[PDB]
Amino acid sequence: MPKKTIYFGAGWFTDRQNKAYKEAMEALKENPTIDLENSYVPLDNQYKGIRVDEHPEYLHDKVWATATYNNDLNGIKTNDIMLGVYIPDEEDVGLGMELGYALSQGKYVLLVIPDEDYGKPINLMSWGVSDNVIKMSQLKDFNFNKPRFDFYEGAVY
Amino acid sequence: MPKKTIYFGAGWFTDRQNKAYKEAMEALKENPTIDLENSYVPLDNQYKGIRVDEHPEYLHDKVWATATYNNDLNGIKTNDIMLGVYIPDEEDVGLGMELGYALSQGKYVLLVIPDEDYGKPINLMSWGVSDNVIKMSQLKDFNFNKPRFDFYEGAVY
Amino acid sequence: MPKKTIYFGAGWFTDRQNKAYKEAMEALKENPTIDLENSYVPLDNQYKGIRVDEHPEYLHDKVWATATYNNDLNGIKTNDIMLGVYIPDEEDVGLGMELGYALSQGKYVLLVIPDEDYGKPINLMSWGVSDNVIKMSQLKDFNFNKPRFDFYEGAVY
Amino acid sequence: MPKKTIYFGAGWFTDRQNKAYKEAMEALKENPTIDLENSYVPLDNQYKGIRVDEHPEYLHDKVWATATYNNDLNGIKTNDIMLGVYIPDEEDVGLGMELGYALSQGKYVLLVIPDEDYGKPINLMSWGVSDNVIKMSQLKDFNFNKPRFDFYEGAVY
Amino acid sequence: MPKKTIYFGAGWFTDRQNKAYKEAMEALKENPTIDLENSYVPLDNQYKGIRVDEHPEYLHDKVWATATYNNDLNGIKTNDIMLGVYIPDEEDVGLGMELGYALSQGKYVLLVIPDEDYGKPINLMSWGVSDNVIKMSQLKDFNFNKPRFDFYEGAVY
Amino acid sequence: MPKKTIYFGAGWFTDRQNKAYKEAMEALKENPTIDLENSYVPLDNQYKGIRVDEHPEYLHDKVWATATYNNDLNGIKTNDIMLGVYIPDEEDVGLGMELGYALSQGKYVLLVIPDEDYGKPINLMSWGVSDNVIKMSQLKDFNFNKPRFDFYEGAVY
Ligand SMILES: Nc1ccnc(=O)[nH]1
Ligand SMILES: Nc1ccnc(=O)[nH]1
Ligand SMILES: Nc1ccnc(=O)[nH]1
Repeated sequence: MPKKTIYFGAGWFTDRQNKAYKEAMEALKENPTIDLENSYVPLDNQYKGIRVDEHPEYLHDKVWATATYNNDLNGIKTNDIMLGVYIPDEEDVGLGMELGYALSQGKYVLLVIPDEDYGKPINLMSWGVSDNVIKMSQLKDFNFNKPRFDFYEGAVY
Repeated sequence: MPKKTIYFGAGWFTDRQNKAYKEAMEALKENPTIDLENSYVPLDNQYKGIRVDEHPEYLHDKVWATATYNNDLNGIKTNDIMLGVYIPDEEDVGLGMELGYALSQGKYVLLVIPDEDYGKPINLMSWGVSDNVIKMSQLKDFNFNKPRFDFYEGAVY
Repeated sequence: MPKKTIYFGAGWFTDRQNKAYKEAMEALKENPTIDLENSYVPLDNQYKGIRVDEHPEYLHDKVWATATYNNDLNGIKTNDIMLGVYIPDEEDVGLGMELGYALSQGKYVLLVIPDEDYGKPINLMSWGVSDNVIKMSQLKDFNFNKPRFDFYEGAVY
Repeated sequence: MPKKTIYFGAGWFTDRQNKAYKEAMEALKENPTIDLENSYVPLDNQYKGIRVDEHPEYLHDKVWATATYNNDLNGIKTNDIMLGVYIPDEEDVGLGMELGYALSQGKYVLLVIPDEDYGKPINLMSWGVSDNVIKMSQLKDFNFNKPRFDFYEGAVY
Repeated sequence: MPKKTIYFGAGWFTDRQNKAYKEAMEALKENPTIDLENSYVPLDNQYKGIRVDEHPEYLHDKVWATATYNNDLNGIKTNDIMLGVYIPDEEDVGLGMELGYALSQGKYVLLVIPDEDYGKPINLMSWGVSDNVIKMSQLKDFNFNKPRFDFYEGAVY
Repeated sequence: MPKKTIYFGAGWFTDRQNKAYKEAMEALKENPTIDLENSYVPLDNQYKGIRVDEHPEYLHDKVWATATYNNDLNGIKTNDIMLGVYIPDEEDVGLGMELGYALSQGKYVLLVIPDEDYGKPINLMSWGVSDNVIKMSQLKDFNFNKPRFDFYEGAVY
């Protein structure tokens, strides 16, 4: 079985983001086409091991910002697939940027929306950058070796 | 004396977006290094003239969405400079994507934040994609012929 | 008032190619948004002046081929706009490649089809690379300062 | 043994194209450096499973065209190697475009020409985009783990 | 009549660098196809005005280095043409990098070698990145509106 | 254990370059995250098997130069990781270019400096293109499956 690596594109700044984050991670553990061990998870790759939520002194540190921004870009570019955990009511400017960068690096761009939200309107530009969008409950079985383009079954705004 | 064109990256949903929109447009009218006539303004480039406010059925039409998404991308890629009107309290996933695309297309990426908001925290990836971020009040006089790299004087989360 | 440069993507082998070539060139002479003097016209940029019709031995010379191929690429990349004179009954693998390169270099990609042929089926990938496809008769007046995305009004196989 | 995936660049619109198509597919089955199971074959990845030759109603459907064009681009970008089954007397504008896109995505670009045709002149731009070109009868043994640049043993036009 | 901007890729450490620097600058002043005012000259764009000769402590500051590196990249990407003042006996790893970046950004890449040095061996990769290499004495009159591909008349190691 | 391939970026034109070359190669033999067999080593991939140091007749051969330049680019683009064996006192314009090309191809860019030299100032642009820089003695154990961004522990100039 060939396995692909991913970049774990996900916000961690609301309750629904954190729920979706936890679910997507569990799905990837169970997906046999994914090497999660060798995938890039931003939250474990922040500069110096520090997160600005737990250490607000780094809010103005430009070294921390430079290194953590660069590590994320590096995580996208050196992994096979771009994953975006996407909350339609709570869309993330950071993830938006990362989607655009992933496009520029020739990565498959897959959005995953919580089942409770799948079908709701999403930003036109998210719709467009995406190669495909699926429900959280499809993530454990998604075949990352044969990724295809498909349209969201949903509206844009 | 030489003038550059821009893509007008700006939301139009909320009150603060519309205020900033109006201000940024006024600033560009007054900036002698900008050819606004030949710049790309999304709101004046709605596909086939269809107005989605008066016909929201087109938000489920894949052709409408494809052409609108493509027009935006096209507007970024065929103009000199990427302008992002950025509201820190109302950060936009669509703008985020556009910023990343502009980076990939080799464009100068300039964010403009309302003076009332300049200093407030912005997403790390917005900070990083940007080549520079300035206050609305500096847009009138920004020299687009000699665009330089600088850091936001502000917080980043 | 501002003028853009183009790469003149057009075959010169067949009768229909040469007719379309002559027409497109005439249209560009008359278009006020085009600087034709500073555009790249392959046929006037033959390497070292060597004329391959009168010296076909150079078709086996790797240096001749390297420089000619590179000049074409260079002409696309250093000009504003990619123009493809496209004959639906005589589709050209070389033009196809040039279109893809122009896409990769962030250029507006405009196809022009003779009015007698506009509507006839074109290759799916030609349809897709293109930002727009127009009739020869619209080239005279095309505004290259405000190039927009649109779909071919025609069939695609 | 490491294996690479490919995009199966090949026309299917003439008798010689179909012959070459069949031969190249058989060669890939036998090549131990290729994972054919996880490779992208356009003809099995058309939108909705439908081919326009067998269902000409889709000749004007822009949804079908959008999705099938996008899936092909996605197939090139997410696979390791670009393969072009190339008939020198019957060159394909679609494949031409795909070669250019593959170049932009940093893929090895390999042309395969039927033995009966190998040596015949090929389009200059095909010659140039290519990293290498081989005979159909070399395809079963080509080592895709160690792909190198070489010149066609043949003319251009 | 139309003028193009450049990035002034040139070292300033050695005597030969400084001689060539002075000469190339003089040539560009006299070239009517160049807008030197709006070109990017590193030495006039030192970050925050800090002069590293008088304050070498900033060579250990990561913020200084980040901004300076980014300014250079920005200067290449937002100008029309990449100019590399190249000394064959004193080849520069930094210039090498800048050349590669300019290639990636779709810029014409022109090397200029002092006439006393034109013909001397240059690195294979310098030879290859370049679209053209000329003598200092030809810079005054180089037509930057019609930049063409050609080979160095000289040795390459 | 997943393995990655590399491009062996290294000069071979001084005694210290050759020492570092030999050491880096030995380190890669011992690194279990590297497939060295399928990696690209320039010195074994020169056109026709010939090196210009041992056959100076090829110093003016443009065919040799074209093919060997193109093979190196191909070696960077088809391998997972860009390695630069870097001597701070003896920096290489060729490697500089290759670093820039590797950046454009989305590759992890890793510099390796002899332990005797690690800490010495390096060119600003080398510092910036790099994703990370390590000592020769770290190379045998570097985990290429989880490559991260880090700052050089050293100065620039
Ligand atoms: N604090 C952060 C914001 C966005 N992305 C990150 O990786 N970290
Ligand atoms: N009908 C088609 C033409 C070209 N390419 C395809 O994948 N399909
Ligand atoms: N002679 C050479 C110089 C640079 N790079 C190479 O691969 N070969």
